[PDB]
This record gives sequence, structure tokens and C-alpha cells, in this order.
Amino acid sequence: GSGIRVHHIKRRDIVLKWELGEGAFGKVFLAECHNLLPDKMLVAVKALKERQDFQREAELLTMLQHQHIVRFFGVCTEGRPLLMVFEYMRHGDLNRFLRSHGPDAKLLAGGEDVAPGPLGLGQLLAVASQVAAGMVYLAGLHFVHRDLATRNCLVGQGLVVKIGDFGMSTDYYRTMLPIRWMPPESILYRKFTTESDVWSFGVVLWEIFTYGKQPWYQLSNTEAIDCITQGRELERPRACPPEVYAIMRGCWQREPQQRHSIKDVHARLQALAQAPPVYLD
Ligand SMILES: Fc1cccc([C@H]2CCCN2c2ccc3ncc(-c4ccccn4)n3n2)c1
Repeated sequence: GSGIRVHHIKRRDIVLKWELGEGAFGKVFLAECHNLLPDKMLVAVKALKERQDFQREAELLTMLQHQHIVRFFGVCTEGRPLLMVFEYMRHGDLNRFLRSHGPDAKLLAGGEDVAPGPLGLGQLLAVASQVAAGMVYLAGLHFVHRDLATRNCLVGQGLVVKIGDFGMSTDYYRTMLPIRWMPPESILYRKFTTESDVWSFGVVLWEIFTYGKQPWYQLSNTEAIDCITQGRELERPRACPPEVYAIMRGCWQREPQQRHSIKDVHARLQALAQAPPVYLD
């Protein structure tokens, strides 16, 4: 049948090195690949635990290509396990990267490409702008991401940041809803739209400027649901300038239609990134 051509990779061409991570996304390995882009190169490989969903995912991953979507190279389906092959993002998921650079961080981090310790305001803004740029692309295709959160973004060489997992853990509530990232219309009416992604992106913005804290971390899942549906908003992070907090708050309008577009949000973030406001205290 007709569909997107998905690149296939021979199995003897993939040499698994070791596991990088486990979780809701499956098992991810570091691997060498021959011959992807002409000689040998590191990639990330997702090995699937347990068939039909895989091909659909591979098709969609093939379609969704952007500077701020993690590069997908193709699949290996000759024998088990099924493999999906990605560019290797050397700094891992954005939530852990943020935490390792937070003030609270227990150890020093890096990396010859990024300084250890807290990120600059300009860098935090560059991280936010890049995730937004990714979201602009997806909204342009009417792709709705139902689990936008820093745990699903990846950080590569020199602080390039990309959306890393599409969602096709205490951050979830029993399906599993990333309830702390969800807008009122999702919780109340089970509606999720591109405007709902603007809300979630507002929460991502908060994650970034708290160096990866969990939204409403003091509260239970039902208590957080109470906050979200009663109109209580996450407080301004100490490292977050008032200009950036105004952007978050624009994302958190109760009425979806009064939230600013992701295009507008990205534009304001990128402007700040190019000229970061002075901010202390
Ligand atoms: F946005 C996420 C969050 C978590 C996992 C992924 C996985 C599943 C889909 C693709 N992917 C990738 C793709 C490339 C890559 N380079 C390094 C890593 C990685 C992953 C976990 C821990 C350390 N490193 N990854 N991970 C994406």
C-alpha cells in the first residue's frame, strides 16, 4: 500500500555499545552505525520491547523533520527487536540536563561544550526559543503533542535543543495523563488542541526557569488538578525575568482562544534570546 518511504538499516550495520536510558519511551542504546552518512558514527537506538504501531510511528517520524526535531534516520526490522535509529544527543533529556545545571545540583556537570553550574539567562532563553521553534513546526502541520514537557526534549552538542519524543514517573496520573502540564479544557472536557500545547509550553517555560523542578511539586495529582481548574498559576521562578513570566502567563489563559499563538510566543522568546534583559534578585 501507499505511504511514506521509511529508510531501512541493515542490522550488521548497527553495533550496540550500551544502554543510555529506560522509561516510558522504552530502551535506548548508544550505538555505532555504518554506513549512514559518508563512514562510522554514533547514534541513539530505541529497541522496542514487544508491530502495527511501529510502522505508523516510523512513517510520522519520517515526515516530521525540522531543525528542532531530533533527527530520525530510519528503522531496522530484520529480526527482533525492532529498532528505531536517531542522531545521538550527547547531553540526554532536557529535564535531567536542567537539573544537572541547577543551583541545587549535587555534582559538577559537562561537557567541554557547556560550562558547569547555572546556565546564563541568554542560554535559558535559547533553550526555550528552540523548543518553541519545534512547536511552531508541529502546529503548522496540525500535529498535536499530548505530552510536551522537558523530559521529552533532548540536548545535543553546543546546547542545541530538540523535541525528542512525541508520546505516540510521578509526572503522570492514573491511561496516564501528564496532568501537571495539562490545560483546564483537557482536564475538564478531554479536549486537546494546538492551543492546549501553548499551555503546556508555558509549563515547559516554567520547568526551564526552575532548572527542571516539577510543576506543583508540593502537591498531589488531585491537588494540582484542583489548582489548574480553579485558575491558580505557577509562581514566577526566581531566575525568571518579569518579561519571561508575562509570556508564561499569556500561555495560561483559561480560554484557549485568548492564549497567544506558538508563533508569537517563539518570536518574543527569540527576541529576548538575542538581547537578554538584565536581571538579578
Ligand atoms: F526526548 C527523549 C527523552 C528520552 C528518550 C528519548 C528517546 C526515545 C525517542 C528517541 N530518543 C532519543 C533520541 C536520541 C537520543 N540521544 C540521546 C538520547 C538519550 C535518551 C535518554 C537518556 C539519555 N540519552 N536519545 N534519545 C527522547
